[PDB]
Amino acid sequence: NQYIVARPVYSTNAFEENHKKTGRHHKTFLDHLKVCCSCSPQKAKRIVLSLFPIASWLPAYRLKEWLLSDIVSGISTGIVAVLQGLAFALLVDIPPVYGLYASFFPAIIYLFFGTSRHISVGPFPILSMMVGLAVSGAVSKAVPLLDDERVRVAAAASVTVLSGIIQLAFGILRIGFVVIYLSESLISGFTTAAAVHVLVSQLKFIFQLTVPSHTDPVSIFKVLYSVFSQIEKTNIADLVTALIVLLVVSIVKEINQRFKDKLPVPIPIEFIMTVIAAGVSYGCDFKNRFKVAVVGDMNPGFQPPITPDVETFQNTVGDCFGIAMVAFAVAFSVASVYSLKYDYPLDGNQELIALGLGNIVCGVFRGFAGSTALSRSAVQESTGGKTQIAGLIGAIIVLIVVLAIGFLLAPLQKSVLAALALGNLKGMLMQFAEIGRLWRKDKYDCLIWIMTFIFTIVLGLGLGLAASVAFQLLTIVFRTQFPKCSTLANIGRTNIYKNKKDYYDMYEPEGVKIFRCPSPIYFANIGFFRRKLIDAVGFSPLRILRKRNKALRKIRKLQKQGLLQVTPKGFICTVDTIKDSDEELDNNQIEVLDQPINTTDLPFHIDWNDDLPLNIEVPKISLHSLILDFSAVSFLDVSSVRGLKSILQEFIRIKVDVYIVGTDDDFIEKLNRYEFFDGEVKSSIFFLTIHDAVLHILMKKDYST
Amino acid sequence: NQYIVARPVYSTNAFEENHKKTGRHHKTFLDHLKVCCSCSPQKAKRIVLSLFPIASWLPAYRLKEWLLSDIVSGISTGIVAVLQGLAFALLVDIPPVYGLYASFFPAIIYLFFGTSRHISVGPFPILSMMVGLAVSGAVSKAVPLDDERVRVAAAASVTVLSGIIQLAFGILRIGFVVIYLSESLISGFTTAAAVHVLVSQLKFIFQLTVPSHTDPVSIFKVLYSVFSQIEKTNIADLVTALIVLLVVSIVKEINQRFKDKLPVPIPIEFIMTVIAAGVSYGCDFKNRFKVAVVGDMNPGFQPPITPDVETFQNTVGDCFGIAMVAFAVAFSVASVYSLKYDYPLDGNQELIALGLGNIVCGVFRGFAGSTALSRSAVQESTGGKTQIAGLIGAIIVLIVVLAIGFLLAPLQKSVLAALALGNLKGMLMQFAEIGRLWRKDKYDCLIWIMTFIFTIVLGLGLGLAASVAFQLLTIVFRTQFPKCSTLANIGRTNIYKNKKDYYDMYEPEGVKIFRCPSPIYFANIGFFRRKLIDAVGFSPLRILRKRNKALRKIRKLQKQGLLQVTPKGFICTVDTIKDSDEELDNNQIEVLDQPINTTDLPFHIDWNDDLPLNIEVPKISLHSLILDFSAVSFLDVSSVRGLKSILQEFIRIKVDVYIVGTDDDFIEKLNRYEFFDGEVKSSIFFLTIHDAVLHILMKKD
Repeated sequence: NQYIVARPVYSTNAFEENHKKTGRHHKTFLDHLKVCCSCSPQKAKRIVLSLFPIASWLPAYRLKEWLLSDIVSGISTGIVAVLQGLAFALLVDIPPVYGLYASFFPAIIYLFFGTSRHISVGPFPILSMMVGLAVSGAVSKAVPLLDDERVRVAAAASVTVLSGIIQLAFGILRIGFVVIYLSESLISGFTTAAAVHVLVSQLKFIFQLTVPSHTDPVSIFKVLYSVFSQIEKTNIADLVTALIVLLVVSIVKEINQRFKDKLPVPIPIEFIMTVIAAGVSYGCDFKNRFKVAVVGDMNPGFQPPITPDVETFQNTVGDCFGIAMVAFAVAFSVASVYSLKYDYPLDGNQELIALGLGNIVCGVFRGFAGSTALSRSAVQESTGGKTQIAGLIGAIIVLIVVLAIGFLLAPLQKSVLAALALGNLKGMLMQFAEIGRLWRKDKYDCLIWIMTFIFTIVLGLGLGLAASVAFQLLTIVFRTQFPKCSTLANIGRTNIYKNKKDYYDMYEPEGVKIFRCPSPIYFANIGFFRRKLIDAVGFSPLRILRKRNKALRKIRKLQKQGLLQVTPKGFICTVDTIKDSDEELDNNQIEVLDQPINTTDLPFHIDWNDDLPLNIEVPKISLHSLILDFSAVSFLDVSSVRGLKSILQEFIRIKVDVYIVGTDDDFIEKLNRYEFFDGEVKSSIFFLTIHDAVLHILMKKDYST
Repeated sequence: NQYIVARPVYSTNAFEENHKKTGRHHKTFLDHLKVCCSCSPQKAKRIVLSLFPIASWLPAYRLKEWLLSDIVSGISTGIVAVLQGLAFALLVDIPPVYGLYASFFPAIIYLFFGTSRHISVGPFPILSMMVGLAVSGAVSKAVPLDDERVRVAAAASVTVLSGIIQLAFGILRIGFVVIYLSESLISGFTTAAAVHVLVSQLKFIFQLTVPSHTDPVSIFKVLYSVFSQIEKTNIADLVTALIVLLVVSIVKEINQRFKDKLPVPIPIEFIMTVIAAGVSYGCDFKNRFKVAVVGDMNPGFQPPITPDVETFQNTVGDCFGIAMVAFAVAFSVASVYSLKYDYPLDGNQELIALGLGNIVCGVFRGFAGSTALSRSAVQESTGGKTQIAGLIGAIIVLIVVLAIGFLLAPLQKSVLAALALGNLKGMLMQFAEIGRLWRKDKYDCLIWIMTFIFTIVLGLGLGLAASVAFQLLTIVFRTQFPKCSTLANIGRTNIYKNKKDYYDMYEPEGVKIFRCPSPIYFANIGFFRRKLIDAVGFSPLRILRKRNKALRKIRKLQKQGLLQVTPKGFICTVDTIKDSDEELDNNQIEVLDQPINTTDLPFHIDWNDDLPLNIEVPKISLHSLILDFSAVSFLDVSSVRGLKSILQEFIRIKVDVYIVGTDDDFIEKLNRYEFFDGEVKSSIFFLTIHDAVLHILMKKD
């Protein structure tokens, strides 16, 4: 092996002159508008196909293969959807038939505009908890037992309509990259805290204890106190049944996960023992014997459309924004997880449009918001659902439940539904090991996890997400707040430059300091970079310039006094001692000290490093070349270019050449936008790499010698 | 000027083996604990000096030179402090006397605990509006002359809580909270607050009874209330306010245009107030035209009041915002002056001093503020060497409170409103920043405009928080969509530049060089993933899946026996097989994504050459990928996992992956993330791009 290079020393300006730069037309906003507003027949066709995916992928569906698997997967996910939807309608404290409506409508709309195929559309526990809290707040704020239920369902429908409108608006405005804002740690923490919330919520149904609806913040602890205060009145039969169902569900889930290939289809434990619980409650009359709580009979058929409440809109637009954001985030996470496995593209904007239409249609017919449940999506995908048509079948099953089947689920205990919810909550609760894992791996991400969990427990599910998101954005500033700035040195008498303190027998060229900041320089870390540069060089450039200026003022005062005329080669002082006091100039004149040095009047060049006459002392500097390795510096802003230009002006004014190395051409173009370059600070300071600058310095000094 | 290098090709691992390292451990927490528990006596002395700066910098006072300047600056600043305190007491809608305590107490405490020397401690319009809004919210939320009493009680409690918060942050040794605010956000917030203060002074120029309005949209409500009563305004008050504003602006322009000519800046504010008071007292303006007057003020300080806990609960967040704004403005001004005069300034002790000042002021029935830019500018312009100027301003305010308060009785409130409007000019002039930042950098212009919109639409306290959140969001915007590029060799040398940028790039066959000029994290890893696949021209995971499917098919044919394995190549007696699709179930699809293992086959199989029995796999020319990670600064767990997935897929499709330009600390951190594995070894890292290219060339040759 041998690395042999023999080429001329290049600066970026010299690089442009030596090699021809191609003429690349720069796209402008008007040019973009030309493409956007072209309205080509092919472009219009592709746009209308994009907005209506079902027409695109309907003939592509394979009847021979996908149909059989889709039929079974749809049936399984439909049964799961019915049971779940009853459970969340319990969580929202509205009759379960509205949970059935929420299971029905969003999926049947999403079929038409659905990019993904393996997700099941409907409510999930976190979203249903947020909807319940939002309607509780709405009924609290609004100003003038069946009437209370009617008011609750009206508020839920209005909240769902508003969330659907927000999702549709974001989808039309082509903003689907909002998913990227939430990091993995934040989602993990929020999901774990929401699982704790849902467990605490289901406790009241497990013990069959009456608990008033508590709004955020600290709602979880309020519910905990309300339940534990009445722990004596706990219905023993409900607790026993819920515990039994939860135990067998957990064990069954463990069996399914352990034997994935051996087991043909996942065992429908939830449905099986929902049937068992309903039968044992109806036959033995648990409602009268042990006074258990049951969902009771539900009115068949969908409700007529309801006009959205404008008042609820004004009161809960804030909750609706969070509901829509969480719904889209969870749906897109699940859809991406399945797409990467099955290799089919997705449009985030189309996902937003589809979910917005689903929520709008659902809320118009009195159903709460719902996007996608990870558990139900897993059931549909593992069962073998190739296409979104399977979801259709699930919705049909929900319809079959709403019309004529609904009377079967009348004698079903609510504690059973709580147990089914806890069975799914177990997987979310298992994520507590992430604290230790991330603590070993990345401190900032573990901090994000812990802070998100604390915020979501202490605050609500809605405010918790916003605080966590704001906090996570802050950790980005935390990472680059204090960059480990290093001073580099040459080793092996070659172009390799490495951290000065790491290796032995490093060679540092005399009068040359190489400084590297491995972080983007913006408002957060410009002051730290300035302080670290001064620490690395060993002297303050501005202080050196000010002392030099004060010394020059003293010499000029000496010449204007006529006591000591300037020698042709130096300063000839007739008096043995200057005996000159400090000037102590006023405030207004202080800025004069900062002005650059001019030696045009002096007939001879004066170097500050050599000794000065008249007992004048200015700190000496051995630095005559400063290289800034800006390879790792990604971007700059105004607060960065201002500070950087001030630092470069201060260094140049004391005759210390500055070379910035490692930057690409787009960086120099952007720096040209900021009006960074001027007469004093030219573009010749931008060199190609560190060794090019070092060789330039050595050649310049060799010519000087 | 010839660049000549002749060294062996170096890999990071071979670099470590070849070159000795220094056993310098960076840090260990036990060492920090030992340092904290050292309790050195010189360390104790330095800590006492840090907590009590006045003892440190008082014997160092230059009585020979600084004394006269401090006296003159203190007097000229104290007069302005009295006027501004009277005006800001009206901004808060409490009696005008309570504004003087703000000028008195915090300056006195900052004398003892203050690091900076040039700033003048006291209220400023931006914080006075915030305190007024806080007390309005507090009196509204609180459950059941008296109105004035409850207003001043709420103001004192809010100030005490803000001082407690500032002191707590100071003890916690966190003073770098200022860096989270940028030049752009502060500019927009200050100009929007100047608009707020102008709208507030409108209600006093016209002398209209406008009720206290809380946020949000607290500025349009005042505009509607004022313009609704536009007929009721007094002509005399309006004309007086306009006259004082005009003369103040003209003299301000004279003072700025002639700085050297004027030895001391003209005290236009004091002269204008003196003339207004004299003309009002002489001509009996209050009885004649029913103009507003300050009136009788009770001499002396009020007895201390115990802070109301209820007010603490009601306005804790607004107190948090008040403290943040006060410290940010104070540190900005103090740093501006310290950089000019070259003296060390401690951020934490600034917080401690301002917190103590706010606490002391709030105990004695007075709202408090950090410092005014206009008053600090006056103090420095006249020339104040040492905080003894602040002390002298404090004594001036004291003698105003005790003896000569009665002089400021027949003063028009519209006059003080015009006085504030005079100083608002500096912040109102900042509207050209929109046009400048539009062409300079559009993200900063967006920060400016969004901060202005938030602060106008919402309150000051909530507007600042929303502006900070959007400020961080713009940081995410900058690196959201990096301009990922592909590089190529130019001039047969080690220089590598954008392929599209120049003419006649030589790109070595089967080598792709990819550069992402941004840190890679959660908001960036997906875009980097998509751009890499776009640049190479083929999806690595899709290639691996197709290869796995084809090779499963040939194993199926082999176990059938139709084709026989031969070292030279695949040999089939019959080539009449019909193509079939396995169509694996959902559970088994993951099997496709497993590292191709051909050890069973007796002959190596290469995917680029044609495959027998009509089996097609997308051929890839690329055989070595270089990732120029010089620009990449940091990675989180979300980006590291994605990067490992991409590298694992590329290695699984039998293409080499190198990562060049990284520092030693980068690899050390990557070791912590458990990124390295028996597959993704540490040998992939190389020093520069050309070392990797030379290694590839030697490997292929």
